[PDB]
Amino acid sequence: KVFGRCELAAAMKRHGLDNYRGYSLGNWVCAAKFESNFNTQATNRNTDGSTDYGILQINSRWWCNDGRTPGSRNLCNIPCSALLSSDITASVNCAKKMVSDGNGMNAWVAWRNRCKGTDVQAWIRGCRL
Repeated sequence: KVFGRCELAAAMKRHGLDNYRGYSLGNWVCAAKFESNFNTQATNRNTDGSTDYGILQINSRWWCNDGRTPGSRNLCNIPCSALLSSDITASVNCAKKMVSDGNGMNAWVAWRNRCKGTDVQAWIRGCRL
């Protein structure tokens, strides 16, 4: 499912992401935009053989099991396919663990390079929240 900007913002808020670990909602919407372009079915293979899944592009080496990443840790205890659902609950619950990992949102390369330090408020601008 390809979310619309404001539809995603509202779903993430309902799921408790607004200000989770101090990151405003605009940060999470910006991250999703640049990570998957609001597409829940997005996947990308990395050179180390791992794969990034879903709306927030969560990696198989540490967070989910895809049955094809040797040494994977599966910290969120879910099959990576669950991260591609139209229902973003699993993606959100796993993201809460990642962001709490000590590195904050820097864990997401597109957030660090394209969202960090920018006017993230624009991402929820105009939405009925």
